[PDB]
Amino acid sequence: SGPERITLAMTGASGAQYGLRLLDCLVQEEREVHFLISKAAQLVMATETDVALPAKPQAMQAFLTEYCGAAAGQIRVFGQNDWMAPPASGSSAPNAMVICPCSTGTLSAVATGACNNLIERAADVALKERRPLVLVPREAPFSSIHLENMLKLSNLGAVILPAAPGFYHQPQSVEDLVDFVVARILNTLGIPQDM
Amino acid sequence: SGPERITLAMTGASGAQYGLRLLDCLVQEEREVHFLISKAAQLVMATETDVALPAKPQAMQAFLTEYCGAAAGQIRVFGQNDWMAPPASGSSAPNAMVICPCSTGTLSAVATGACNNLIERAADVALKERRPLVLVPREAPFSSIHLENMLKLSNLGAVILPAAPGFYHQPQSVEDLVDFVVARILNTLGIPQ
Amino acid sequence: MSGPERITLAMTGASGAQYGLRLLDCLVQEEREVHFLISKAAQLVMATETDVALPAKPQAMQAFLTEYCGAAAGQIRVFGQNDWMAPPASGSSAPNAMVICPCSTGTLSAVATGACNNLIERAADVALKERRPLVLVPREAPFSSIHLENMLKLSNLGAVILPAAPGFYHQPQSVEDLVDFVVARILNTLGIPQD
Amino acid sequence: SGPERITLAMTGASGAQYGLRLLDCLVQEEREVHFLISKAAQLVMATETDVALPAKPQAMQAFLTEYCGAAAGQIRVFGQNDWMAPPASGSSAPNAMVICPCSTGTLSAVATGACNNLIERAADVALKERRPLVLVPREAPFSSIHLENMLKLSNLGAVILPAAPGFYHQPQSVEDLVDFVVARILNTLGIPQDM
Amino acid sequence: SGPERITLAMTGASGAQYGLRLLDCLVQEEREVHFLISKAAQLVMATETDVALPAKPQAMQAFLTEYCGAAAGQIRVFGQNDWMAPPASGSSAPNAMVICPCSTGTLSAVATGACNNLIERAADVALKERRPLVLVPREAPFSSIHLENMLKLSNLGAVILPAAPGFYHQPQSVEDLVDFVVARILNTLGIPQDM
Amino acid sequence: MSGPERITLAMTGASGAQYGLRLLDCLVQEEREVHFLISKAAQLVMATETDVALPAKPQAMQAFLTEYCGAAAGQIRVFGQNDWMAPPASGSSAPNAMVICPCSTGTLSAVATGACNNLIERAADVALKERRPLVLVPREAPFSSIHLENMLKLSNLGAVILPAAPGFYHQPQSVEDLVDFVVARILNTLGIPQDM
Amino acid sequence: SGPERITLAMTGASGAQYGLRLLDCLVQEEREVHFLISKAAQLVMATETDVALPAKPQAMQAFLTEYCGAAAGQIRVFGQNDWMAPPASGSSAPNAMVICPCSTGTLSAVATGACNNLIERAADVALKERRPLVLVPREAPFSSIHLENMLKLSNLGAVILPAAPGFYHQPQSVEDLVDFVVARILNTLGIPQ
Amino acid sequence: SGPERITLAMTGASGAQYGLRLLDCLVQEEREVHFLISKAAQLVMATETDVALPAKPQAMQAFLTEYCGAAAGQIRVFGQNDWMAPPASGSSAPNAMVICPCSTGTLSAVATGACNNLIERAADVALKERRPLVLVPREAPFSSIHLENMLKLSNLGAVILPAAPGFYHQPQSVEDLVDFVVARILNTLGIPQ
Ligand SMILES: CC(C)=CCC/C(C)=C/CN1c2cc(C)c(C)cc2N(C[C@H](O)[C@H](O)[C@H](O)COP(=O)(O)O)c2[nH]c(=O)[nH]c(=O)c21
Ligand SMILES: CC(C)=CCC/C(C)=C/CN1c2cc(C)c(C)cc2N(C[C@H](O)[C@H](O)[C@H](O)COP(=O)(O)O)c2[nH]c(=O)[nH]c(=O)c21
Ligand SMILES: CC(C)=CCC/C(C)=C\CN1c2cc(C)c(C)cc2N(C[C@H](O)[C@H](O)[C@H](O)COP(=O)(O)O)c2[nH]c(=O)[nH]c(=O)c21
Ligand SMILES: Cc1cc2nc3c(=O)[nH]c(=O)nc-3n(C[C@H](O)[C@H](O)[C@H](O)COP(=O)(O)O)c2cc1C
Ligand SMILES: Cc1cc2nc3c(=O)[nH]c(=O)nc-3n(C[C@H](O)[C@H](O)[C@H](O)COP(=O)(O)O)c2cc1C
Ligand SMILES: Cc1cc2nc3c(=O)[nH]c(=O)nc-3n(C[C@H](O)[C@H](O)[C@H](O)COP(=O)(O)O)c2cc1C
Ligand SMILES: Cc1cc2nc3c(=O)[nH]c(=O)nc-3n(C[C@H](O)[C@H](O)[C@H](O)COP(=O)(O)O)c2cc1C
Ligand SMILES: Cc1cc2nc3c(=O)[nH]c(=O)nc-3n(C[C@H](O)[C@H](O)[C@H](O)COP(=O)(O)O)c2cc1C
Ligand SMILES: CC(C)=CCC/C(C)=C/COP(=O)(O)O
Ligand SMILES: CC(C)=CCC/C(C)=C/COP(=O)(O)O
Ligand SMILES: CC(C)=CCC/C(C)=C/COP(=O)(O)O
Ligand SMILES: CC(C)=CCC/C(C)=C\COP(=O)(O)O
Ligand SMILES: CC(C)=CCC/C(C)=C\COP(=O)(O)O
Ligand code: NA
Ligand code: NA
Ligand code: NA
Ligand code: NA
Repeated sequence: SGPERITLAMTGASGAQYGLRLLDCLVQEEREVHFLISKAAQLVMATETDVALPAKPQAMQAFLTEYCGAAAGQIRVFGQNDWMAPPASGSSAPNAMVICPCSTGTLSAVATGACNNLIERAADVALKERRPLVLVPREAPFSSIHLENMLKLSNLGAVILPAAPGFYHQPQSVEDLVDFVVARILNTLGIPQDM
Repeated sequence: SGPERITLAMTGASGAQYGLRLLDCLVQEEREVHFLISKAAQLVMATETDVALPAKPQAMQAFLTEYCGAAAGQIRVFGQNDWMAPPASGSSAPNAMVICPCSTGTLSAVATGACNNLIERAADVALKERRPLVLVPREAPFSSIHLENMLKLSNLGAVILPAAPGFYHQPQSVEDLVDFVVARILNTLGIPQ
Repeated sequence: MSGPERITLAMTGASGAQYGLRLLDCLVQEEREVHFLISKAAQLVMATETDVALPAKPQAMQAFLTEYCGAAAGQIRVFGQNDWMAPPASGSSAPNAMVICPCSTGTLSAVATGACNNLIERAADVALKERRPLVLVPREAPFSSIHLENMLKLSNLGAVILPAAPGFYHQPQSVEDLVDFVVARILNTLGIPQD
Repeated sequence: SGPERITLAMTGASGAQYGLRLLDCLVQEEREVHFLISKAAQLVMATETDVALPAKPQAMQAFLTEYCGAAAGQIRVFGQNDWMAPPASGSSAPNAMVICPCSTGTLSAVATGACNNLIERAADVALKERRPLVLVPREAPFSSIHLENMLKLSNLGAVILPAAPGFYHQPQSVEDLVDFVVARILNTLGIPQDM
Repeated sequence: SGPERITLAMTGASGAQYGLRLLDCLVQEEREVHFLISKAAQLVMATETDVALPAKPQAMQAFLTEYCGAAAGQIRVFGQNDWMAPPASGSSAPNAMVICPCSTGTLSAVATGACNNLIERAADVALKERRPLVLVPREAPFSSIHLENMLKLSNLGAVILPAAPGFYHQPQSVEDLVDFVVARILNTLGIPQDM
Repeated sequence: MSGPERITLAMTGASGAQYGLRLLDCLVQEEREVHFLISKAAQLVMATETDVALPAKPQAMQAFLTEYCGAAAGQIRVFGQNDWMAPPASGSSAPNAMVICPCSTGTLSAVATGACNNLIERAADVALKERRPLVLVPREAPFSSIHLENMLKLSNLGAVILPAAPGFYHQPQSVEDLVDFVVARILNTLGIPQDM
Repeated sequence: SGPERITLAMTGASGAQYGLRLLDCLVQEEREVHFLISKAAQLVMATETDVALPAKPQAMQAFLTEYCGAAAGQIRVFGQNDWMAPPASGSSAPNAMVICPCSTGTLSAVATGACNNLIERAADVALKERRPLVLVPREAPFSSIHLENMLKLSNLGAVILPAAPGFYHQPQSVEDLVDFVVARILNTLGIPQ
Repeated sequence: SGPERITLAMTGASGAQYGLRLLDCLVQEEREVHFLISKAAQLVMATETDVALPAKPQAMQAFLTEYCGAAAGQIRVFGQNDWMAPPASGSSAPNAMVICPCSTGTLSAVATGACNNLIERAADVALKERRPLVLVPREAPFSSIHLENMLKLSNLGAVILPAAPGFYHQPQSVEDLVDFVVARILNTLGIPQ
């Protein structure tokens, strides 16, 4: 149930634990994850978390495999200019893509179709193939430029799922609020939530 | 610095801690608060927090005054159909209004101008007087209907400030994330801390 | 089983209560769980157009409809118009499909604007944000531009505008044949067999 | 009271009983009817009804006069390419036009101004002369293409009256539902109703 | 996997080899094909290929069955005015439709909802049923009218797949470029590309 | 002689490098001055799809392309992606026409929004503000609504959207026949003869 | 009177003298300036003026401090990828921003919200905080793409102040025409002369 | 090369030197110029320049002929209500038109089609005949009203060439900046320098 392969992209918005928690749940659900991360997102993760993420893909692939307890080849990391990567072509891309968190800059590039890196190209491919594309922005306030880009992508089928956790399950910690959004993302993708 | 009188409206979106914390900070900054709350918001607050507000405005005004340690007359509560309340007319309304949290239904009514209660009429008055109007929605995902209503109000001058706390100050508790959004609301209003 | 397991069926104050009752009956015989909602105006419509004595409060209404359709225990669930704890009010718990049959012009407007003033309008707002099937069955003549604009906007967002306009190419002999035509299209739109 | 000359066009939408019943009431109300019918509507009438309609206008005029009990010359039938017919020119056209039923193709042609036959040209003339134009579509569901065509024409003054009969007069027959829509059409035209 | 019944329409754009190759692949995948072809497309196939396609539907069905080695009844050909054909109604139409190649005229008619023939009506039905509709245009340059009609249909859920083959598999023949587009069509429909 | 004397030919990272190489060859045989631009992604596409070993640096690239097409001295001029002093970057010095072939969806987006992040996008922006012919040759399937919206906006402003969609009504026998079809349409759009 | 801290960004449009003259006037008005400059704007300044700025921010800060005679810490230069710089976040950014001159590319990125460097991110922050954002484009002719981006930013509150000096004070030198535009920028910001 | 006859209209925007310099270069390029000037532009020229322009057309034609050294009949001046003038009809109008400088009012009238004087009617004729129409506005800041009028006209084929001179040719005088804009107008029209 749900997509077997998911492209997980992390961009330079605040909330790196949303993406790390989502990656861990996708691994526990035994899904193949094509992991992409921007240069700004690597700076965010080093600023907000105690996760020492390696810079190059191969070292990053081995780190995240140990960090999540993933099986061999379950996590695949690709550089930001690796156009030969599966997510860059329609016939080879995973059946679903999540950008979590999604910076306002990546939200702008996906809305305009800039395709300046692998993350933006993979989102452009998901839209032209009409595959699930979930964007998780973190920004306050939302400008009209942010809202216009979100509305345009939402009108085209993309799911605008902001990092706005709810409080109606009486959260006790920061991780409870992170798990709220992550479960919302798995719910949108059609993947069970074994928290 | 900042508005002396603020209309604080709470509607039936999740995140009643945001509005309670914002009310407390406005009281600590010695601002006069015209407090409004919807029926659905009262149930949200009783569901998510330990605060069950008295229903009638006078008993609700005494509760919030004790809850926040406010001075006499600093917090003024008005019913949802009290059109004689200050926030309902342009000449008497407080010069700033915040809907925190702002449900998708209240976001709908403000965008269309429904004015079916005092909260929606007060937001309509704030727009026609071109006074600060801060909306704090809590919803995931945002549908195109939600985004269209936010974009229209954003284009008209309202500040769309979603309940999306940041993590770049390394929060350690739920209260740190609530304080993140409340601090952004006060900065939007021009109020210290 | 093919199609939605659980369906939110909302009846609003448009004429054509026979459409909603016949649809509820067919959904029960196809062994679907139905979360039944009804407005105050629709209760007055059913008392005016039909001889069905529908109880006013939910618990008595649930027992009446269970006996009316011959449903199993718990197959039909009735919720009040302000029951925000009902499953259809939240995305995580809502049924995976919703039908508003019949759909008044007032409910059509509220769903198009997102008013969320009752459980019916909030459930439709949830179905749109979760991108789940939302079928609207309006009954009105003529269609003003306000009606058509609200229908077009919801049609552009993925909702299915299925007006109560039965066809005659199966040579109907009774009013029930025309009622069954519209109900058959609703079940076909949802992906549910029709006998 | 009301227009004394009516252009009645039938196009290939289901519900030929609506058009035949409307023609019958217009004859009973002593109105002159300029009757037009498309090739697809002739196939619909033969499929849905037991009415054996002749193919070309002169025989069709004598049949409809006998079928409706009309006076001599009360009904005038014109071919689909008779550009010399009154409804094709502004000075000579009847000052009211009804397309009942109105197919999605005719609804599209009127909205775009195709003027490919006498029916579409007559509707184009009615719009440029600011004369009443009533369109009775029969389709379910309404696509966004259908709704935008209806919205554009309704914004221009045309009346979009879908074949959506009401049930608040407690109908007991198919003919009761047909008379509901016909009565609304006459009500829109300002013509009295008399069952 | 994928739809079992396909409506394959060929219109008067250049690239008849695309449609013939797609028909052959759909047959090899054991899919039932409802084949439609316009008069202009018949002239295109006679001009670009040496396939002698019979004009009448019954002889065309026997030819295409022998041309692709299809089973009995696997290919069903319907005339351009056969409104009784399955693709003309929502209840009976195949669950997916492809127009390959798609003329600028057919692209125009589908965008406006002209429904002047079976091909245009079947596409209009696919849109109101929200079933897959893949359009394969062949035109250069694309005018603003072409792009506006493509954008409107793409915004409604139709897949605009232009006959623009890629070269990144290093093609050696014209057939390699034809297979590139056909493979993209099958992948869009969710059908394997074993062949 | 008819048509523009100087043409800016830009190749971006869309599939179909044979289209641009064939167009450059035809413009050279028609004795046109070509200001050749190429993106880093297009250099990867050419190395992947063709057996053409294109040098990376501009001056070594200009010598290779001059010998590849048999051009005269100075007929082909190659400029780096950040060479803002290049003629195509300014309205007074830019060539009379510009062709982006092939045109990636990213370059199509940057021209539609006016990003001007490299010389190719800046040259296209200059061609639009001077109202000079701008031909875009996209290669993508399917076309998303984002692609179509960017194409419609540029087409509405005067740019020629010429997709890499070759026709079959001349009964082609090879891949190059289909490549020559698209190139001939580009030359017809520019007003240049096609005695290829 | 006027903002005490201003973000001054220079992008690769012609007219580097406008930004240098504006930076000088802001320094003489005792304002704190968060100076940002693009790679292309450095090439423009070296082409049109006698000023070739040191590339790194620290050496550029000392050069501009000596060039304008600024006090210690009055001018602060930040790199194009310094996301920790004050202008990149709403709570810490200066309350006014000027992009002078403003390239057609930066005008494009601010209109779409590209946020690809610190300059474009700072302008995006200024718009979401509803703070003064002044864009000074230099281009001729204006294409419809340029005008569409300017109209969108103008409709959102940004001030489109093109480098189009007037002649009604009868200028006698290039410096008089530069001072015309700089005077209008300061008047737009509420800063005297 | 380029149009043989050009309609040159001067309206009440600042920058009369642009129009006078453009008229001079069109004469040196042996072009026939149909010169039009608004009453507001006559006041701008008297304010910004030392050029004593006569008020009525025939004396204005003789002055401009001697000011530019034009041949006999090369410059033809027409009044603001001379509807029989060549530029007022499509069959008789010159092949190209330039409004330099272009006031915001004339920009508005051309965008709406007011045709209240010969200048506005001539621009309306140029658009309906699809002939080159160059507008040179001088205004700062550009309001959204100005930008919307410019965008509509540019979408219709008109060239919006603002009086924004560049500095990349290192100008040494006001005349160098004037010559920059004039050179771009001539290059837009297809006329050499
Ligand atoms: C003292 C501290 C820690 C201060 C932090 C101040 C800010 C800006 C906080 C919020 N925050 C943020 C935090 C941090 C640590 C960094 C490095 C960057 C951001 N940015 C800016 C983007 O990265 C920038 O726009 C890239 O250009 C995107 O590139 P890409 O799309 O990833 O390729 C951002 N963006 C967005 O949208 N929402 C956001 O909350 C933030
Ligand atoms: C086995 C059976 C009974 C099959 C019938 C299946 C269908 C499609 C039923 C509904 N139905 C219908 C019925 C019949 C009998 C025919 C011949 C045609 C239609 N069509 C198609 C149009 O005629 C077509 O689109 C012409 O091209 C319009 O031409 P024109 O405007 O009249 O000139 C239609 N259209 C529309 O809108 N609503 C509608 O309910 C129907
Ligand atoms: C413990 C459980 C199971 C709780 C259910 C949680 C649900 C259903 C959603 C979260 N949540 C929410 C929580 C609770 C407790 C209640 C009572 C209501 C809401 N609603 C619905 C609105 O109140 C409704 O739409 C009123 O009609 C608005 O009226 P008003 O504008 O205030 O006057 C809501 N709305 C919105 O936007 N974002 C939101 O997160 C929520
Ligand atoms: C007997 C009866 C028949 C009605 N018929 C219609 C109808 O056909 N269509 C419609 O839109 N409204 C109809 N209405 C009016 C609606 O009920 C009314 O607008 C109401 O406000 C709808 O509220 P709801 O959307 O909560 O049901 C009818 C009302 C009654 C009592
Ligand atoms: C040999 C031939 C090739 C054609 N090529 C194209 C083409 O590539 N694209 C296109 O849009 N039309 C092309 N046309 C024109 C269309 O056939 C024409 O517009 C026709 O009206 C389409 O009708 P249809 O949509 O019913 O097929 C071609 C026609 C012929 C005879
Ligand atoms: C071998 C290869 C083939 C590609 N095919 C296409 C294509 O057909 N269309 C497209 O838009 N992009 C294609 N891409 C992706 C683009 O190169 C990518 O979007 C890049 O960002 C474009 O940058 P540019 O516009 O500067 O060339 C391809 C890339 C590679 C390496
Ligand atoms: C000397 C020089 C002068 C330039 N003049 C202009 C100009 O007047 N207007 C403009 O929009 N771009 C001009 N450009 C081009 C821009 O620098 C180029 O588009 C660049 O990508 C802008 O990058 P930025 O927005 O990061 O500064 C000029 C470039 C150079 C090197
Ligand atoms: C000395 C002077 C300078 C002016 N400067 C400008 C200017 O720079 N831009 C502008 O749009 N209008 C300017 N105006 C105002 C216009 O002249 C005024 O709007 C007038 O109505 C324009 O009329 P016209 O379009 O018929 O010339 C100026 C006026 C005067 C007298
Ligand atoms: C004590 C009284 C009479 C109060 C008046 C109440 C209202 C809503 C006045 C309208 O105010 P406005 O004109 O819309 O701003
Ligand atoms: C011999 C005659 C009377 C021919 C008239 C036929 C038509 C359709 C004229 C156009 O009429 P209009 O000007 O568009 O209203
Ligand atoms: C020293 C040199 C060659 C400077 C030219 C640099 C540029 C790109 C000028 C822009 O020109 P434009 O006015 O925008 O058309
Ligand atoms: C041999 C390889 C790795 C080719 C990669 C192809 C790419 C990057 C895009 C084409 O894919 P699409 O046609 O746009 O879906
Ligand atoms: C007697 C004469 C020559 C009068 C001049 C004609 C005018 C002023 C406009 C007609 O011109 P147009 O038809 O609109 O292009
Ligand atoms: Na790019
Ligand atoms: Na409400
Ligand atoms: Na038709
Ligand atoms: Na840029």
